[PDB]
Amino acid sequence: AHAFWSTQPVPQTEDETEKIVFAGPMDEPKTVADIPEEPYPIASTFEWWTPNMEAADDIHAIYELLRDNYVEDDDSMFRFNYSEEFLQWALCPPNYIPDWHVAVRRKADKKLLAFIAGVPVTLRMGTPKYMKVKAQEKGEGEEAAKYDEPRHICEINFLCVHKQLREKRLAPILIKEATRRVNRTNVWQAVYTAGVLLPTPYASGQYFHRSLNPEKLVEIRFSGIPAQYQKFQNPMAMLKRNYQLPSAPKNSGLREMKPSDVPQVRRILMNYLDSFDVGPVFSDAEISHYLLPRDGVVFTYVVENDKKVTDFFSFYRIPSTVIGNSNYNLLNAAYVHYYAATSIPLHQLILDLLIVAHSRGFDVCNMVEILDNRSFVEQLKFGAGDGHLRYYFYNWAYPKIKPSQVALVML
Ligand SMILES: CCCCCCCCCCCCCC(=O)SCCNC(=O)CCNC(=O)[C@H](O)C(C)(C)COP(=O)(O)OP(=O)(O)OC[C@H]1O[C@@H](n2cnc3c(N)ncnc32)[C@H](O)[C@@H]1OP(=O)(O)O
Ligand SMILES: CN(C)CCCN(C)c1nc(N(C)CCC#N)c2cc(Br)ccc2n1
Ligand SMILES: [Mg+2]
Repeated sequence: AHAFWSTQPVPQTEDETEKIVFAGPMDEPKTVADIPEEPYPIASTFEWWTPNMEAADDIHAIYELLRDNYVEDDDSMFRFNYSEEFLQWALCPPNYIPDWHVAVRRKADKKLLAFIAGVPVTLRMGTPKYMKVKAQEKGEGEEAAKYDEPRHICEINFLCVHKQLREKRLAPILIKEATRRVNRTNVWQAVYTAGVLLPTPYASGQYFHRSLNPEKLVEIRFSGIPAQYQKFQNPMAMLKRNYQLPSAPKNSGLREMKPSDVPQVRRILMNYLDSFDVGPVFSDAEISHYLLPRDGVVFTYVVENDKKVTDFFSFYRIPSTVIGNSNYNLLNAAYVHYYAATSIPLHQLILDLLIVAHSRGFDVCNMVEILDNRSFVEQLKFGAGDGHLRYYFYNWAYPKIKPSQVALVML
């Protein structure tokens, strides 16, 4: 059924995944010397292009390709509209490898036709705790801990083929070439997410949304007035009331993160994340890049009390093109990013996120049920969306885990 994925070092069935007990690579070890130096063959009318992320023009070209040809909902109502500033932020973290950004251009006119992006990530991806002590019960502890140390791997995002070139087996070629460029740097694993089911996810989480400006959401049919709201008249008055938030944060001590916060944010994030089976490890430089506030892009607040950062939350902005619609062109969504609470209940920290998101003009807050995201769903009036984010490894055998054991937020 899978002409491409069947040729690949990923688990091939849900069973394979359910059986696995130890984290480890699938393929036998190779060396950089084993990997072809020459790019993978491509039709003579196309050429491989490595965009420059330091070039506004290259970013612009990538932006346009994604604006018109990237992820849409199942009903072709909405298409994500990642901004140019967002892409520069996502695509160029500290110590990024320019080579891992892989594009196909039409030779004739240099039109961008397809793209895929790899970024470095340090990831804890050793045997999960629930399989690890079961390994102890069976006297298999060292095997279970072989790959406990954080690995410097590749995170894949932004795979996109132009609508005109779809279903011509171009995506497999992109994946092959990306794999090559990554292998050539002595990296053998990748982590990636998708909304579609491919072979074979190690975890899957539902999406959740929290209406911030329900009038607009209903105008654009992101939301339908639930059947039940029509037992009164003015069900848009009641809906508004339902989703109403304060104008100002409730937690004193709440302010924007600043550069001097970096070491303390790092400490408390790392302590929180380390309790999860799969999760990133960040340098100070990475904490700076991913969490310092950045206009239109990422928004980060700390609770400091007595010159001490005790809690933080972050969200990032991804608008979507509303595909028709006379009244509206854009849906303004806040996504829950990294956070940590140590002095207050998480539901109280995240309410403040919602309050801030709302004040600054976001229409909705979204998230996946990873981290401790489930704890605040009901109180904060999140509802489960359609579809799921599926988490995958390339070349890494890994047991099925619950989404609540995953600490890697994907952009
Ligand atoms: C060590 C380093 C390793 C580095 C690489 C790690 C792996 C990277 C993995 C990529 C992670 C990306 C993570 C994200 O960015 S997820 C976001 C993906 N982007 C979109 O959904 C945007 C709109 N869609 C498109 O642009 C295209 O429809 C795409 C490009 C998705 C497929 O193009 P197209 O529709 O023109 O089809 P084709 O004829 O070229 O090819 C058909 C083959 O493609 C397989 N397919 C379909 N969708 C996906 C998908 N989302 N991930 C992986 N594979 C996918 C499919 O099963 C089939 O293979 P097989 O079933 O025949 O075997
Ligand atoms: C962590 N994260 C979901 C980032 C993804 C942002 N995007 C593009 C996104 N994607 C979504 N999907 C792919 C759902 C399709 C399935 N299965 C998505 C789905 C919903 Br529902 C709400 C927000 C979303 N936002
Ligand atoms: Mg294709």
